[PDB]
Amino acid sequence: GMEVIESKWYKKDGASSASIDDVEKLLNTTLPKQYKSFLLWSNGGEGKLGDNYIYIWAIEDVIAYNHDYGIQKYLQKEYWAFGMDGDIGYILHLSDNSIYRVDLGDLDITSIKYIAPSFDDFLGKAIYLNFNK
Amino acid sequence: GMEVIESKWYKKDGASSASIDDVEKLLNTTLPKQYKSFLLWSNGGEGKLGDNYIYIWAIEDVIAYNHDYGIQKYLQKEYWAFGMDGDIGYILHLSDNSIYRVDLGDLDITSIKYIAPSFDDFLGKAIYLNFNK
Repeated sequence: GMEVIESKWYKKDGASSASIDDVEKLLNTTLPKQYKSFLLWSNGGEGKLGDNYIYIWAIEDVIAYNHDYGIQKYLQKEYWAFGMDGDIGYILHLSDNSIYRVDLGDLDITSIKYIAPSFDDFLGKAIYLNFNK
Repeated sequence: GMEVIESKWYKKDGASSASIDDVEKLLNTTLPKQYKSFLLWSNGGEGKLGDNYIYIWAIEDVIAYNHDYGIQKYLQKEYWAFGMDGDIGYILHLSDNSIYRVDLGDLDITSIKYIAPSFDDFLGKAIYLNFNK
């Protein structure tokens, strides 16, 4: 029968122009358009989208988290973590916008799990698909 | 500062695969994969995703609704409505999976408005973009 499904987002203020420019300058490349669009709305935040707890980092913190978790080191330079759910990291590819899940405690290029072709697609899937399976 | 954004989907029982196949047979075409995946989860339903009220049709009703609103008559055979919000129709393009908005009361190929490249992308956008702009 009918079931009430929720997606809740605890929205932060949006990212400033300077904050986005700073990270693009440091990366020496562009952020994926949809990820940037989300950040301009909510600069990080956290929520429960369907069954999925997702914690997204403020753009000012992304470089430091990526260094701490060793993302580029174990993956390659195109892959950047943007959030997490405990052991699980959420990663994007800077060029093709694809989204993956990884075990932050066992990072391996061969084991990254593709979940969506882009950021907005990810957000939409989340309402009806449990990424923990 | 922080703001609680919700969304809710009033989920129906999933569509039978057979019921989806019946429509594909009748249309002599394949439906977009993401749309089918959503139907398998919820065979229509309605919700408020961000600021957006969205009412999605059960698969068994889609052909009759498309006929009644004259979607193919006014648009093209490649465009199929899957839902609405009052005057607004939500349409998919069979050839490339994209999602559009139209005014059901003023259907015209020249005035269809692109909103997303796929169904899941559309759902994700809805959480943070108000399509009534």
